[PDB]
Amino acid sequence: VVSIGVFDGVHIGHQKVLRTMKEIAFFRKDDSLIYTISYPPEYFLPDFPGLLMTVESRVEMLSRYARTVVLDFFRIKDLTPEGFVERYLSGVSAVVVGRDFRFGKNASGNASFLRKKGVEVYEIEDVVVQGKRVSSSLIRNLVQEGRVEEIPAYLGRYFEIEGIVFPTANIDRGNEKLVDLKRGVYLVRVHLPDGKKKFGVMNVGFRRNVKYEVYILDFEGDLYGQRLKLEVLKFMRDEKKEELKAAIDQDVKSARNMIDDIINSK
Amino acid sequence: VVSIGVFDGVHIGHQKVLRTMKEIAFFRKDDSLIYTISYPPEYFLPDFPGLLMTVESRVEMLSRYARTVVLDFFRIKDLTPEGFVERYLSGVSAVVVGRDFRFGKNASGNASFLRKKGVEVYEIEDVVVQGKRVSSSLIRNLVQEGRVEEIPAYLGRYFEIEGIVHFPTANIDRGNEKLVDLKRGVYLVRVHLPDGKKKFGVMNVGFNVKYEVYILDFEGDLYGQRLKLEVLKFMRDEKKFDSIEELKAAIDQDVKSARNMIDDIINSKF
Ligand SMILES: Cc1cc2nc3c(=O)[nH]c(=O)nc-3n(C[C@H](O)[C@H](O)[C@H](O)CO)c2cc1C
Ligand SMILES: Cc1cc2nc3c(=O)[nH]c(=O)nc-3n(C[C@H](O)[C@H](O)[C@H](O)CO)c2cc1C
Repeated sequence: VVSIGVFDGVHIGHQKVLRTMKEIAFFRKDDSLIYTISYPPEYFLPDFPGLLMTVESRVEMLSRYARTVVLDFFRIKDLTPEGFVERYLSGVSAVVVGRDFRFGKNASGNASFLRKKGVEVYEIEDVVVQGKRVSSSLIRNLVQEGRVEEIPAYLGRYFEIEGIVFPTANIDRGNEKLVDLKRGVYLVRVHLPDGKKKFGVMNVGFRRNVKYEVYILDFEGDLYGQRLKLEVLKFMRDEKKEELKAAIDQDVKSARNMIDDIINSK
Repeated sequence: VVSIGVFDGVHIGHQKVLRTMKEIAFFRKDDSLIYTISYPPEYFLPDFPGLLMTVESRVEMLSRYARTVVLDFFRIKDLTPEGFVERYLSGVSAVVVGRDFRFGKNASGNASFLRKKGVEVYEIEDVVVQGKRVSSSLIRNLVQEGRVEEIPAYLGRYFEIEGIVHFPTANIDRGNEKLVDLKRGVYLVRVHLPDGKKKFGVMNVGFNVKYEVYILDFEGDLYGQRLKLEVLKFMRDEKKFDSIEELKAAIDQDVKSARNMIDDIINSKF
């Protein structure tokens, strides 16, 4: 059995599709395969907010469920529905996909067409959270609106910023087109290498481009070439205008405060 | 520094004005304020196309530039120049306005007057695009001719239809404002849903005018929710059908051509 989609973020509505896949694969006495389409069609249009994560990170998470295969957008956008099935679904008796699933040139290949080729299609219904249908768009919009506290209910975890490298470690997220947080300051959990975990105050601001710098608390050292994973827990204050050190001393102050708060929350 | 105008549709000329206001504000180490005048006087005269957007939408955009305050045209068209300056410009060293700026009774208030009162007034040359000066009135003209593809060059983005949602098609209620009406017909639109989700759709302008949008690859109810539609391309002229089937045939057609153009757009990026 094969599930097919982009799965950017691998939010709870995706976890739905994938848990139903494994179930279905069990009662069909079949293997499990995840086909993750590298980029959605909108990824190319000018106003795309950007992906919640790199394709590589997404694959790491998808692989936690089943063998994962990346379908290259460039390699499949031009195929006809027939060609798609012939090249990617030979010997596949069933695919699991979200509602309104489409594929092939001009989105002419749908679940209906797949059935006409004798492939059973398990159309999974969207998961709704607080009257809203979970999705990458919705979650992508919160990231932009800096509404980070509101994310878990849709993503299954805190939105993350991942990359390399008062002082402040500048996070280079890579060359993928990733979504950007509302410019401003954030309270973040920092996963350093060696399982280490420290809190941090992260500022997000211009340089078009966006920059990610974090002041990690209770930690000197340098991560210059290392990779960091940041959990964006809370939005503190919007970006500002050299009394810098002042505010970036109260952010760090408010930080300890919220942190000691979480701690007493035994 | 202060910026003054109607700013219907905040086109690129309007944006030139607002950016100038911002540079001058950054320069003098002063704050910015935009006075948007609810309606142009032509709005209350015979045969006016209608705004490109509701004052509410306009203030939403302008607001992204700086503190914005709306001024009732009726509440200031009767003031005298002095009244207006006495009422809105105290302590203001500079005003930024477009061309042919006018205010007060018998449009006797102009940039000359404001200057005399000790306030510097930078008038901005209209922006020219393809040998035409950008202007709300021009853009309103494209809309009516259905020349939606040509608009971004001037407007600075696609023309939009916004409102409440009054096979499955969403009827859009634009509101009770006098909004310019698109040429009757079928259009390709980019639907901007409530969540944050973007879906293409096929819109129909038939017959006040009625706007309907068939959203592609989407299912659910939107009664009571807002929709923002980028009107991307005019596909075909509305037609009169003498057989209920010929219509569904065509509607079926439209989404078909829609999907081809949607693919074209995506592959054009390379
Ligand atoms: C916690 C924290 C908050 C910050 N907040 C801001 C800010 O509000 N505005 C700003 O211009 N720079 C801010 N910065 C500046 C940033 O570190 C860096 O010096 C600039 O981006 C360099 O152009 C902040 C840095 C930290 C560590
Ligand atoms: C894509 C699309 C195209 C349409 N084209 C027409 C048309 O050409 N002529 C017409 O009378 N109604 C047209 N309609 C109207 C619709 O089928 C129905 O008659 C009205 O909504 C009734 O108020 C269209 C609807 C859609 C979604």
